[PDB]
Amino acid sequence: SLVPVYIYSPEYVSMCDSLAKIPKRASMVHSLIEAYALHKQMRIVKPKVASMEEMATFHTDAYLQHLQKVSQEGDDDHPDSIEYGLGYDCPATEGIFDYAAAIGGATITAAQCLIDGMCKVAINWSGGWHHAKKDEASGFCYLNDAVLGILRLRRKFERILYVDLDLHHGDGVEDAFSFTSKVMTVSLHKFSPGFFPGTGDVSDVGLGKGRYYSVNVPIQDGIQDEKYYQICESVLKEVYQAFNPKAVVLQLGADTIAGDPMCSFNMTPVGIGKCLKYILQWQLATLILGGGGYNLANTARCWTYLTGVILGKTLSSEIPDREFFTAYGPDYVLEITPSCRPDRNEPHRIQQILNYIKGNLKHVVI
Ligand SMILES: CN(C)c1ccc(C(=O)NCCCCCCC(=O)NO)cc1
Ligand SMILES: [K+]
Ligand SMILES: [K+]
Ligand SMILES: [Zn+2]
Repeated sequence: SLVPVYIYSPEYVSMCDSLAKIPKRASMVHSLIEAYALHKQMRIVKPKVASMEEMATFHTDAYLQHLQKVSQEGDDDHPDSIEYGLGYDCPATEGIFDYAAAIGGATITAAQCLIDGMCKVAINWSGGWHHAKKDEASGFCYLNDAVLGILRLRRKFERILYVDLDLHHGDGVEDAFSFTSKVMTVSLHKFSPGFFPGTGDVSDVGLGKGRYYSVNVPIQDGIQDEKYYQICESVLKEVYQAFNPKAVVLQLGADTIAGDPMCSFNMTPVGIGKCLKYILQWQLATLILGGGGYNLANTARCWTYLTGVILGKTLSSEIPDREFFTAYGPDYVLEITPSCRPDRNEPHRIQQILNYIKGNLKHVVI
């Protein structure tokens, strides 16, 4: 068990390609990975589809059955749907229940691989839908696969660390485990008035027995690789020493990358890659997930690069993908150049945030 598990099948990718907000992204991601032949260095595992019972380990039957109902024909005019979070952000597209069950099952399959000791790293680039609530779709997320995966991992591993490097706050995962000390959630994210989903200030630390077992790092526009890694490393260092996790779930949404229409952070995959490396050197069972990422070519660039990092491989700069070659224009290279725009993060504020978190984590004692 030294070779990473790569969750993939043509049917799975085809289903993931059907998501309204990210059409064909799953195909572009796999295609680039395939073109670099990285899948040949991984153990390819076909994802099982999640059963109703498996999904009900987190979601309520009422939500699941409603989702299943409107999905059968794609009824986007059902009275109850709005209260279930279906609407503009999360349309009731036809087959959405099967799509959600596939993504959920994929993450669960990855978790099962980790449990069975088939690998130390399992990857589901089409997972990471961190906004989904117990009975509410949210932020393009219909099912919280990350939560399902964490719950599966808990069958074998005592403490789970969830690290969320998406541009957005991993609120759905944080909320799901807000009450417990057995799962710690760490989220680095943009935090600004009005910016979705609005939660996750540094003062948000969890509830009850879960107090101080939620960690949030509010960040402003324009952050680049060096500063981001400095922040991420300091937080993760403190978290690791205090929490001593037995397994890790890592969400690597590429909407932080320069050129993403979200136009907030100014990162390159190299910076995120450094964070990933730091986590990998803990040598723990690690479940790798995707997430946001709306510059499709750049998202493919990012996750392909990260797959290379996981494999310890250095990748050729020239894009080898023929099928989607034109999408990588005009320069057709793997590297991504940061935009020209200011880092809005004041060093004093960042330091305040870091100090606050360090104070919070002192309460965390295993
Ligand atoms: C240009 N256009 C049609 C839109 C632009 C922005 C949104 C939006 O922010 N919606 C709120 C939901 C955002 C979910 C973000 C998901 C994510 O990346 N999570 O990590 C909607 C439409
Ligand atoms: K995040
Ligand atoms: K927690
Ligand atoms: Zn996001």
